Amino acid sequence: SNAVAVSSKIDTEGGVLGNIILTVLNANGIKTTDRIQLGATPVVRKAITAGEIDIYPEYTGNAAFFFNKADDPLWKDPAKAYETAKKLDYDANKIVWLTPSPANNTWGIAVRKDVANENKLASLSDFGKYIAGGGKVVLAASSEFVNSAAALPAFQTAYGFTLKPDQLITLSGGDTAATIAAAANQTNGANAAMVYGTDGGIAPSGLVVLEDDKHVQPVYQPAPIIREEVLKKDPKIEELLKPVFEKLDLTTLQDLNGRVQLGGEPAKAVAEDFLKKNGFL
Amino acid sequence: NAVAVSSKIDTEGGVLGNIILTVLNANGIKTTDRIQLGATPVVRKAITAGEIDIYPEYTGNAAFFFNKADDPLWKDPAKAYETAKKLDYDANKIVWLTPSPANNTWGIAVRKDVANENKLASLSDFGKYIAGGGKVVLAASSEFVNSAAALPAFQTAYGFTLKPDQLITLSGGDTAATIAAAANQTNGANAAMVYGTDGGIAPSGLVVLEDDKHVQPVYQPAPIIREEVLKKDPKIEELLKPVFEKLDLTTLQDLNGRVQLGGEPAKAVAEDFLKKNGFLK
Ligand SMILES: [Ca+2]
Ligand SMILES: [Ca+2]
Repeated sequence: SNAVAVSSKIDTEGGVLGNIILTVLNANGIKTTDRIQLGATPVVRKAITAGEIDIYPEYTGNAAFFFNKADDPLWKDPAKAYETAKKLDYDANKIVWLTPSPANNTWGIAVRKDVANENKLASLSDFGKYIAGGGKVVLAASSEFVNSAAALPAFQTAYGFTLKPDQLITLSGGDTAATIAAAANQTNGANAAMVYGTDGGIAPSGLVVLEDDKHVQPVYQPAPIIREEVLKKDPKIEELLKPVFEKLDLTTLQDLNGRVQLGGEPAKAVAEDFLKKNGFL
Repeated sequence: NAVAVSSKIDTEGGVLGNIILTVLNANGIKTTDRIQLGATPVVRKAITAGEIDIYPEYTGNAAFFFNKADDPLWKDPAKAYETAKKLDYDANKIVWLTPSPANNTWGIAVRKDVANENKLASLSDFGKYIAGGGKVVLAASSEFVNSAAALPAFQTAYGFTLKPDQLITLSGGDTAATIAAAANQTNGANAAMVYGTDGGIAPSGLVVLEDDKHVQPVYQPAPIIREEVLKKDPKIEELLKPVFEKLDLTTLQDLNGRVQLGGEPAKAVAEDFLKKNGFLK
C-alpha cells in the first residue's frame, strides 16, 4: 500500500487541516507522505491532477475558478456549492470531495465582542438594523472592500445600511491582518474589521464574525478532496474524516488557526489536541 | 527636467518618499512621482541606471550592495553612514545626504505597562530585568530565536538567557504577527521582535528598547540622490537636512502607524508632519 500523500496550501489553515488529515490517517494504520503547505492554489491544483499529491483541503467556492463559473449565484448556496464542486471535480479529474466542514471562510465583517454582545449582534441583518438606527461603528477595510461592487456595496444594499465616510478606515492593501489589528487596537476608533471567516487573528483579538445570513458572498467551506485512485485502495478514509470535519465549525477553526498563527504552537501539536479532545484520537 | 522621487515598497518608503516630494515641490523644484517602485534590488537597479533620481535608503543596506555583509563597521552609526556615503559615491556617483536618527533595525519591543512598571528603555535594562527573575515571554520568529546574530547575540551582550517557557516561536519573519501576539498578550506574550519603526508598534501600545551596545547592524534612513541631479538643484541638501534630523524613531513610528493601521494616505501624513514642524508652514 503506497503511502497516501497528504498536502495543503501555504496558508495557516492549510497547515492545521493538513495535519488533521495526516494525523487521523496515521492513527488508523494508513501510511502517509508529508507534502503539507506545498504552495498556492494553482500549485496544489496541478499537483493533484498529476498524481504528485493525493489528498488536501480545498474550499467549495474555489471550484468557481477551476471550472469557469466564477460569478454564478449557485456558489452563494452552501449546499449547492458543495455538490457542484463535488460533481465537477469528479467528472473532470476523478477527484472525490469528502464531507465538508461547516466553516464559511469567505469575506465578511468581524466586530469586537463588546459591540456584538452589548447590542446582540449575531448576523449581518442585525448589523444593518444597528447602524441604520444610528449605532456607532467604524469599519476598518481595504479600499477594494469598500469600493468593489461585490463587497461592501453588495453588503449595504442586501442588509439595508450605508456607512458614512466618518465610519470608514480604508487601508492600502488587501491583507485582512491589518484590518483586524486596527479594530483590536481601535485605531482611529475602529470597532469592525474586514476579515476572512476563520482568520487566525479573530479569536485572539476578541472579534466575532457576523453571519452573512442572506448569502451575499460566495461560500468557501473547506473539504478534504482525494484522488479516486487512492481512495478505493483504502476506502475507510471517507468515513474516518466524516465526523472530524463535521466538528470543525467556524469557532473551532478560528481558535486552532489562532493558536498556530499567534500562539506559536506547531500545527501538528494543535491538530493532535483537537482530535484527542473530540475523541478521534 | 523633473527630479524623479522614488522609494521602496513598504510603508516607510511612502512616508519618506512623500516627504521628499513635498519639500522639493514647496521650494519650486518640479518633480516626477515614482514612489514605492518596488523592493530594494529594483530601486537599486533604477537609480544605478538613471531612471530615478532620489529615494530614501538605509545606511546598513550598503553592506549588501558592496559585499561587506557581516563587517563590524555597520554596527556603528557614524562609520556605517560614512562608509555607505563614500562607497556609493565612488561606485555610482550617488550622494548620500543627511540621515535620520531613527534606527530601523532588528530589536525587541515590550508593552508600555512592562516598560513603565520596570523602567525599561534599553536592552541593558531589559537584560538585568530577566536576570533578576523578570516577567517576560517574547513573541519572535524561529530564525530570531536560533540564529547566532539575533537572540543569542543579544543574550551574550546584555547578560540574560530566555527560557523556552519565555518564548513564543512563530513560523514567519513578518513582525506584524509578533506585534499582534504581544498586543493581545496571546500565550501571555508581553514582548515582540520588531523592526525599529514598524507601523504596528505605536497603535499596539509597544515600546522598543534601545540597542545600546549595537549588536545589530544599524539601518538609518537617508535620502540618496544622483550627483548629476543634485548639482542642478544643490539646495536639496540644505532643505532635507533639518527635515530628516527631525525624524527620530518615535516620530517615524507614529507616521507609519497612521498609514498602515490608521488608513490615512501617505501624502497627507507627510504634509502634516512638515506643516506641524515648520518645513511647509
Ligand atoms: Ca485611505
Ligand atoms: Ca513554534
